[PDB]
Amino acid sequence: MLFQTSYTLENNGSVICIPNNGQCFCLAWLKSNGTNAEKLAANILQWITFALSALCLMFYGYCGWEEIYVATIEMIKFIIEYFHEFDEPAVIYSSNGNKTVWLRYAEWLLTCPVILIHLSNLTGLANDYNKRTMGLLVSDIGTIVWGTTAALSKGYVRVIFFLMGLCYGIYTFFNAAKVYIEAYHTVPKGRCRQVVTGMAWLFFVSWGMFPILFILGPEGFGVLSVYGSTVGHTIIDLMSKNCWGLLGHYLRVLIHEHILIHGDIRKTTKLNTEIEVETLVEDEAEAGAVSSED
Amino acid sequence: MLFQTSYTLENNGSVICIPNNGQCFCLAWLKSNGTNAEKLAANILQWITFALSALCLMFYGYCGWEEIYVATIEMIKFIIEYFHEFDEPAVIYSSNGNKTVWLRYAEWLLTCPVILIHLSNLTGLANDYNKRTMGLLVSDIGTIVWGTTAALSKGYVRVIFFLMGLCYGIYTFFNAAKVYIEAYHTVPKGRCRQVVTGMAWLFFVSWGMFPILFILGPEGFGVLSVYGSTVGHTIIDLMSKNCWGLLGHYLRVLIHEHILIHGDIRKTTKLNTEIEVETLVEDEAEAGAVSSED
Ligand SMILES: CCCCCCCC/C=C/CCCCCCCC(=O)OC[C@H](O)CO
Ligand SMILES: CCCCCCCC/C=C/CCCCCCCC(=O)OC[C@H](O)CO
Ligand SMILES: *C/C=C(C)/C=C/C=C(C)/C=C/C1=C(C)CCCC1(C)C
Ligand SMILES: *C/C=C(C)/C=C/C=C(C)/C=C/C1=C(C)CCCC1(C)C
Repeated sequence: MLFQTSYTLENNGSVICIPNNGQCFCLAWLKSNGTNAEKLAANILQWITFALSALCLMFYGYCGWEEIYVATIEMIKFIIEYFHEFDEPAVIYSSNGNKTVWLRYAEWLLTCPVILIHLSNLTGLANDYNKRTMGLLVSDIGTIVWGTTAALSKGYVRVIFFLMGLCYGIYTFFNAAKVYIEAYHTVPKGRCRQVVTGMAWLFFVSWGMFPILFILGPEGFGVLSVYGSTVGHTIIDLMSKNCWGLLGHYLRVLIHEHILIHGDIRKTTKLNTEIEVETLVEDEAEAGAVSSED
Repeated sequence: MLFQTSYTLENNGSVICIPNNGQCFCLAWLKSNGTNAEKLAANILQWITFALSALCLMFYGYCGWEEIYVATIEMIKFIIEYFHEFDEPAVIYSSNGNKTVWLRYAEWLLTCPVILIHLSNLTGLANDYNKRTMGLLVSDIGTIVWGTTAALSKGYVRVIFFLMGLCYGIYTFFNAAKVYIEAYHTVPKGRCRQVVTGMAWLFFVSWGMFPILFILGPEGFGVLSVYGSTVGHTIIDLMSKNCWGLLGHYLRVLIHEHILIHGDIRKTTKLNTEIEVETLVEDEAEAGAVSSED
């Protein structure tokens, strides 16, 4: 540690004395991060993630910028974890006694908006983004900022900022859901609709797990230890980023093959909220005005 | 303060003893935030900003969501400053001795992307955003994340993260410049082109001042004190947000009046990098294919 770890209790445990060496001191910081079993598990999941993220980068290496940016950051993340995981400021040890994993929240700020940009162009064919895309990004940034602030805070201040994060988060989840519904009815009828369905399940489950891990972790009720929280977070990271990004590359190849073999043939379908989506079709026998009541 | 402020030096200044009351302690945290003159100046500029931001909200209150979101956050910001400016986590007092103004960086994360979204639709007429818009947002988020990490860090770690912020920042500034060039040649020939020119000056000067205030502040070489840094930051805040947002509302009204009186009549002008922009014109005697060599 690069904070004070050696001290003496004096006067029946009522006074703590430390070397006057310029280092900060706090008992709360010295609480254990967890068991050796938790530590072993965390280093394994990290290695798996560093390696798999590096494989994904090379694999994608065989437009497309979103999968690479996230996979690059995940890799960079491990080297910092690997060398300085518990060094400030990968973990912030603050005057109120909290341990805040800035690396995680910073990583979310780097990667989550890019995932949402990817989500807004699942097929990869669009060159533009609507107004709703922008709201998705702004709501998500706020979620992380409130969540980070909550983690840095204590008591009632933590609770309030968490709840604003929850309000921002619901708005994010709701609009993400809207995007996936449009995407499902946009992509061709076969395999493309299977992949999109898989991504929705992956997305809502993995992203939905995050507020839960927060509540359980040191940032909430301290059920999970620091290592415990790391293991959980790396799991849902693999889901939310690596696996989801894999599917996204796969989905985009499938969309590309469809347009190469069949060309870009569109049919307008309307979904009655009442939304309209231009579905990709396979042959020119369809170019009509189809609908679908929900 | 809610950290330890009372201590005794023992053994010829080599041992510090504190009450064992659970509070964290560090000498670095107790350094003064600055002179009383600096404090007075900071409270004045904050009040000016709280009031003026509230005026802007009501004033805009007489599409348009970007001016309100930023002005709302600025207002909320002051109430937190007003009640808990130097309470954790508005300022983070970390184990490495740094004081990091999380409120500022968090505020930047909330407001700067929205300013850039506004910038990407200065006229307010567009319903879509290109790929380049998305890069603008992603580069800017990275800047803040690296800058925040640099502020939280020390020594060579601070320097590296600052430089990545600088690389991200240049990419942001460059693309912002691209947007303003397109915007200038898009808006009508008269007053609209004056306002856009004003915004470019405001934008690059106020945003450009931020890395400079960083280098001078406690986050860098400690030339400026904490209060000193606050005063500077509130000034360029008024420029980057309040004044710029004012012009943006004004610019959008002017664009709206043009389309109401004259309708939406466009002419394609091409700018030889070679870029094409559809300029708004006043009468149907222009609908041609004009160009302009740079
Ligand atoms: C994400 C979109 C779908 C929403 C589903 C969300 C997942 C579960 C959240 C649940 C209830 C909120 C719980 C609020 C309590 C949190 C307060 C806290 O963290 O505890 C602080 C306290 O000071 C320490 O003792
Ligand atoms: C923003 C786009 C246009 C670019 C214009 C930028 C404005 C000026 C930046 C300049 C040089 C960079 C200076 C790099 C030195 C910073 C390192 C530092 O902060 O000092 C840490 C040290 O450890 C404490 O003693
Ligand atoms: C790669 C990392 C990802 C996809 C992280 C996602 C994180 C979230 C969806 C976090 C959500 C939260 C809330 C819904 C409420 C406030 C607490 C948070 C930040 C954990
Ligand atoms: C309302 C707040 C605004 C507009 C803040 C803008 C901040 C910046 C443009 C900061 C830029 C930085 C760099 C260019 C390099 C790294 C250090 C920063 C974060 C100060």
